[PDB]
Amino acid sequence: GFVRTLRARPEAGGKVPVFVFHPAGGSTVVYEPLLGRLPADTPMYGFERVEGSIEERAQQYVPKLIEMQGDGPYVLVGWSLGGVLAYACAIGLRRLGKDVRFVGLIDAVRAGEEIPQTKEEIRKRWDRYAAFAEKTFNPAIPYEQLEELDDEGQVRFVLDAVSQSIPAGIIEHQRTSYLDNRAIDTAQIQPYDGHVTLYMADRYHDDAIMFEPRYAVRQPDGGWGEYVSDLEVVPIGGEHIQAIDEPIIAKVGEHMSRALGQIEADR
Ligand SMILES: CNC(=O)c1c(-c2ccc(O)cc2)oc2ccc(O)c(CN3CCC4(COC4)C3)c12
Repeated sequence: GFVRTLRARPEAGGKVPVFVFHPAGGSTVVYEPLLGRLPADTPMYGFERVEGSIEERAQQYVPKLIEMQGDGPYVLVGWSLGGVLAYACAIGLRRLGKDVRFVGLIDAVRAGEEIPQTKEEIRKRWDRYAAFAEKTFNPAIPYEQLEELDDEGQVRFVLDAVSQSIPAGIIEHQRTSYLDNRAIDTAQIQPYDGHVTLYMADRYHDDAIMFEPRYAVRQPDGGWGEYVSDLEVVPIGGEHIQAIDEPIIAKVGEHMSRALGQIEADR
């Protein structure tokens, strides 16, 4: 289905599982370095890609989480897009009366300024892509047809226009890559009352920034303090893309190991 078993829990008993959520344009196999930095026999389950907006995706994850974990306790972790998803499932699980005891965001850092959900920003965004496209591959943007479509329809319209004038594999990967990245842009973040740990790097890469220049700035709280009162930030340095790999993940994992040991003590 959409759940990957990174390390199975025992048939009965054992430690609380860690649930990790896939990143944008990728799979939960990227949490394997983190797993090696966690306590021995920590179970870990990865939730992979499903369709919908952020809240509609959590409408599919939450019932599976409760099948696998019941009342709790819940430990939800995600890098890149995964962080938003883990947080979204923290809010869904809290409303159902579930015990969430750790939400771990690995550099799930919001744009320094809010991204407007407007028609003018649609036009600004498609002009930005258009200019890059003539550069890296050597016309009139039909704005009225694009402003009336969602992200999925926008992308289909633009691929169909190329066909009307590319191998299937390249297309499928960039379609999910782009859509997951827009899912981060468009996320409508809801307040959460539990404890959130945010592992914060220094900066997004110059590729991400060129796609949306408002990622050139990060607030100290990563954009989350308005929505979380019990917010902890762990500075890890480096770039967004290296927060998930060795050796920086060793710093993430040492911190998370202490949080999991405390959760195991209170059981
Ligand atoms: C190229 N980099 C990317 O991030 C993006 C890709 C894209 C397209 C095709 C691919 O194959 C791979 C990626 O589409 C996007 C659409 C909107 C957007 O605002 C961004 C910028 N991202 C949004 C959230 C972000 C901050 O944390 C990650 C950066 C992107």
